[PDB]
This record gives sequence, structure tokens and C-alpha cells, in this order.
Amino acid sequence: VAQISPQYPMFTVPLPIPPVKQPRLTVTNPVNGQEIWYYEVEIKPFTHQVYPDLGSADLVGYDGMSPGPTFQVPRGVETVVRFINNAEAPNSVHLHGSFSRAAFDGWAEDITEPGSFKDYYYPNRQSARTLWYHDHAMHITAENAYRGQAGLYMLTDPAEDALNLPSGYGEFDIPMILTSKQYTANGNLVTTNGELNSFWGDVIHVNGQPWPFKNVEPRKYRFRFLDAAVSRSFGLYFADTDAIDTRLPFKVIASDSGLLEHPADTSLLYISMAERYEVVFDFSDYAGKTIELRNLGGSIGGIGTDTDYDNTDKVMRFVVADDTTQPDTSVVPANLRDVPFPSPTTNTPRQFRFGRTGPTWTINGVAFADVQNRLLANVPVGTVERWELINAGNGWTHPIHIHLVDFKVISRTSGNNARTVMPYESGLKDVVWLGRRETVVVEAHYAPFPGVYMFHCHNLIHEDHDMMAAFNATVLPDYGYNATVFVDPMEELWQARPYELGEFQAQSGQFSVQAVTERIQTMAEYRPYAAADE
Ligand SMILES: *[C@@H]1O[C@H](CO)[C@@H](O[C@@H]2O[C@H](CO)[C@@H](O[C@@H]3O[C@H](CO[C@H]4O[C@H](CO)[C@@H](O)[C@H](O)[C@@H]4O)[C@@H](O)[C@H](O[C@H]4O[C@H](CO)[C@@H](O)[C@H](O)[C@@H]4O)[C@@H]3O)[C@H](O)[C@H]2NC(C)=O)[C@H](O)[C@H]1NC(C)=O
Ligand SMILES: *[C@@H]1O[C@H](CO)[C@@H](O[C@@H]2O[C@H](CO)[C@@H](O[C@@H]3O[C@H](CO)[C@@H](O)[C@H](O)[C@@H]3O)[C@H](O)[C@H]2NC(C)=O)[C@H](O)[C@H]1NC(C)=O
Ligand SMILES: [Cl-]
Ligand SMILES: [Cu+2]
Ligand SMILES: [Cu+2]
Ligand SMILES: [Cu+2]
Ligand SMILES: [Cu+2]
Ligand code: NA
Ligand code: NA
Ligand code: NA
Ligand code: NA
Ligand code: NA
Repeated sequence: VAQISPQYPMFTVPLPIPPVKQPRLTVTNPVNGQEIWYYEVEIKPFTHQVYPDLGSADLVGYDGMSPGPTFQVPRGVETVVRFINNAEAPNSVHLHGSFSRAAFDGWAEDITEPGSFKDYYYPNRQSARTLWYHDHAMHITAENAYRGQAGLYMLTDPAEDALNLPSGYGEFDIPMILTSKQYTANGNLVTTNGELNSFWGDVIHVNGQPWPFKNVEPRKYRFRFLDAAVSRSFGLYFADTDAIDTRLPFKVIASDSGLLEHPADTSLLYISMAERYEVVFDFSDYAGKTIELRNLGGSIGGIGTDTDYDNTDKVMRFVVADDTTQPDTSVVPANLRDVPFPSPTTNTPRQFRFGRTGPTWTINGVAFADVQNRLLANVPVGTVERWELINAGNGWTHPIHIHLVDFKVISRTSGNNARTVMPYESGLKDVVWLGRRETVVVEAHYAPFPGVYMFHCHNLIHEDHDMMAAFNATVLPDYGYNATVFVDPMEELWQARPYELGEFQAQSGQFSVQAVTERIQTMAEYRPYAAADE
């Protein structure tokens, strides 16, 4: 249907690459002698000329950019991020794909108001994967993410570097953060505030930039795909501008939780809100050609209900040079890793129905705000459980995200006979798309930390009002590991704290080297992640 947003100079701006986020300093952990990387991120408003000939867009973003700066953290190193709210609305940051403790996981009610900050303590022990950090505050997640609070967080492993995949952030390892938004006639953003069904958007962005291009060499590149849209699911494929309907083959090497066992040969990649898929595409056969990254119409080939606009078929253009400056020395191994699948269970699965109770998106008839009823499962730490995630509807789709765990996709049924499990769903994931009349069974090890965590639809509109619930990963009184201060997300010890803007800008008071050091060392003494020492 007709584009609403003003006309855009398609494919004339280079793909922006988000700068790497650098820690301010390191703090010696008095428990294990090791350095903790400490960072400071300031949430704050800014403007961006999106359309060159019109007014500007009002955004609010981590370090006043969008997308957020990219974190690059090696397994083994613990990090503390101080997220400082200097905006006009509260925040709650969730590091998606990290088994953070409940109070550092971005619980929706665990907000930081403007004029406050919170110290997030992260383990970085899991399999190398593409995480992302984004807002998760109650009722306002959609608008906070839409206005720029999402960013990449790369967890790296020397062991994976030996696979010799295309490499170098910004070089031959390119982030591909997808979003879909709408613009007023003067090039400002059309707000999500008030939308209750779904906010599709008619302008496709990669890394913050509408319909860009990138000059690439005829060799192999690693693409880290993130669907950071509020509501738009994609069906991604590559095509020569000479043969715009003819899909070029590629390899999917990683899902949400890391590498697959083996590259999945693919020419169409379904990707819904909050899914990460890492792709290697070889441009060597297309020297001198232009390859368009494109999006499937017909509501993602009838899997979805998403509205399609004039140019939502288009994502970006790669302009391929005649030669490489240097030889492509990278490979894509047949065998990537041994995926740590959970031990199968024959325990009878729990059922969760993603539907509508009146005007409200619900889980098993319950809305997240209904505190009395929103705790839908107690699961003893260490248990494997199967959860049957059921979309009965033909008029909505739901990418379901379960915090804490990595899970395996066991099965998919479709009431429209559309599909079952995809080859790129062969690995470990933390989000799964319930397409039209789809029911999916997933299997997860509820481990290794006790605490109350969220699960929900990752359609941010549906998520806000109000398709979100909670599980408690429980332990018995004899357990230890300081679990008493770490199962309640609202725990006082970990709550946001006020700051004066002058302290922060001068790096004094609470922000002195000495005070940061006192704070981190104290946090580290509680030993948040001891139970995952092997
Ligand atoms: C998510 O799941 C977690 C478990 O992983 C739940 O947390 C547990 O909740 C129970 C109930 O609150 C806790 O048990 C209670 O402990 C409290 C204090 O215990 C300590 O201090 C007392 C003195 O005050 C000592 O005697 C004791 O040994 C401990 O050192 C008390 O409030 C409770 O005592 C009363 O209830 C029991 C129940 O039978 C009686 O036996 C007692 O005599 C007494 O009448 C109780 O023992 C447990 O400690 C919690 N665990 C952790 C790790 O925090 C979460 O509550 C759950 N969350 C949600 C939202 O459901
Ligand atoms: C659970 O968390 C608590 C609280 O942080 C841990 O107890 C604390 O352990 C640290 C050691 O890491 C103690 O440090 C102490 O410093 C003082 C100097 O003032 C010194 O006198 C002591 O010899 C020691 O080095 C700290 O006192 C202690 N805090 C309390 C309140 O006991 C505890 O280890 C954690 N338990 C687990 C299993 O993780
Ligand atoms: Cl750039
Ligand atoms: Cu998320
Ligand atoms: Cu998450
Ligand atoms: Cu949904
Ligand atoms: Cu979440
Ligand atoms: Na920065
Ligand atoms: Na401000
Ligand atoms: Na070739
Ligand atoms: Na886990
Ligand atoms: Na302490």
C-alpha cells in the first residue's frame, strides 16, 4: 500500500557502522583477583537529519546515538555498565541473550527515573553470540526502543576465532540492525504512543539509516542480523539488480544463542522481532554487480500479518567491486561447534496461549500488570521443561522470548500448513516466531541461577499492553550462593540511585575513580555468578 512517510533518496547514504563502546576503566575484583570492565552509558535526547531536505527527528539513545554503541566483550571478562538516565522518561535495560541475575536482567518494573543511574553487573560466561541491549521499561518499551534505545553487544571467544570466519567489526564482520519506522511530512518520527494493534512502519532502516548502500569487495562477509523493529517481521533474501526476483544462496552460521552445528544453506531467512541470525554471504560470484537485500511481501509469504508498503520490499544495496584489494583468506567450516543442547525430557509440556482478552494482548488470559496472576510457572533450577507456545490466531503473530534460558525448538505446527521447523532453528535460540496459527514447542534448561524472570511476545506493541508474564526459577533453602539477595529483581541493594548532573560531567562524587571502585568491589563481594563456575 502507498508509502505514508515522505519520499526518500533511496540507496544514496552509506551504511553507518555503530562505534565500539569502550570501558572508562577497570576494577580489581577482590574475590578472584580479576579485572572487571566498567562502562558509563548516558541515555539522552538528540536530533538526526534523516531526510536531507526536511526537518530533523527527535531521538533518545544510549550515548546520544542510534543505534547504541556496540559492546565487544571477551568471554571470561565480567562487565559493569552504569546506565545513567538524563532523558525525560524512565528506562530499564535488558541485555538480551545474557543469563544475568534477575536484578540486572531489565525487569520491566525495575526502572531508572531521569536523574538516576543503575549499575548492571553482567557475567559474559555464555557461548559467543550476538546479544543486544535495549529498553524494557513497563508500558513504554515500544516508544523507548523506537526512539533509539537499542544496541549491539558482541560476546567473543578465541576458540571461535580459530574457525577463521570473515572478520573485523566494520571490515568483513558487519552489524545489520533492522528497524521499520514512519516519518511525518517534516522528517520527524511518527510516535508509537497510542498504537495498540501493531506499528509496522513503511521506512526500512539498517543501523539507523533508511535504505542505505555499502561498497563491498567480491569476497565473503559476516552479517549480524538483528530485528530491532517495534512490530515488523522480515523474510530476507539477496538478489542481483539484473534478476531482482532470483534469490542468491548464502549460509546461516549462528542463531540467537551462538553458532549452529553446521552452516545452514539458505536463500530466504525469516527473522522476527529480537531474533539474531548471523549470515555469511559470498560476493565473489557477483564482481561488478549490485546485490539488493530484499524483504518478502504478502505479509512475509503468508507467515505474518504485517502490512507491506511501496518500498518495504527493499532493505539496502551492496555495490560489488571488480576485484578484492587483498585475497579472501577466510573460510566457513562444515563443522562450527558442538551445540550444548539440553537433555531431552518426557515431562508433559506447559501450555501458554498468546491471544487477546478484550483490548489487551495476554498470555493464558493474563496481563503482565495483573501482579496477583502474572506468575505462570515455578521451575526448580536445573529442571529441563518443554513449553508449548500456542498462537490460535490468524490475525496476529508473536515472536516469543524467554529470559534466562537458551532453548531448542522441538516442533512447529501451522494451522495454515505454512511450515514446520526451519534449518536455521536447528541450534539454540531465545526467541521463536509463532506465525499465523502456529504452535511451537521449545525445550530449555532452567539454569543456572534462581530468580523471577520475564517471558513475553517481542512485538513491542503487544508487549506493552500487555503480553508478558513471569516464571520463578526456584531453589530450596539449603542452596546458598547469596540467592536471598538475587531472586527478587526489585531488591534494594541493586536499585537505581540519584546523581547530580555536575558530578557525572566532572567524574567526581559517586563518579570518582575511588567511588566507582568502592561500588564495584562491594557488588563483586556478593558473587552474583559463582554458581556457573565449572
Ligand atoms: C521465587 O522463588 C524463591 C525460591 O527460589 C522464593 O524465595 C523463597 O521464599 C521463601 C518464602 O518467603 C523463603 O523462606 C522464608 O524465609 C524467611 C526468612 O528466612 C531466614 O531468616 C529466618 C529468620 O527470619 C531464619 O530462621 C531462616 O532459617 C532463614 O535464615 C521467612 O520469612 C520464612 O519463615 C516462615 O515460613 C516458613 C515456611 O514453612 C516456616 O518454616 C518458618 O518457621 C516461618 O514461619 C521462610 O522460611 C526463602 O528463604 C526464599 N528463598 C530465597 C533464596 O530468597 C521467592 O519468594 C519466589 N518468588 C515469588 C515472587 O514467588
Ligand atoms: C554473600 O555476599 C556477602 C556480602 O558481600 C559476602 O560476604 C562478604 O565477603 C567479603 C569477601 O569477599 C567480606 O570482605 C571482608 O572485608 C572486611 C574489611 O572491612 C574484612 O574484615 C573481612 O576479612 C573480609 O575480607 C565481607 O565482609 C563479607 N560481608 C559480610 C556482610 O559478611 C559472602 O561471601 C557472599 N557469599 C557467597 C557464598 O557468595
Ligand atoms: Cl560508520
Ligand atoms: Cu529483547
Ligand atoms: Cu531477553
Ligand atoms: Cu505478539
Ligand atoms: Cu524481555
Ligand atoms: Na560511546
Ligand atoms: Na536532557
Ligand atoms: Na567464486
Ligand atoms: Na541459561
Ligand atoms: Na559486600
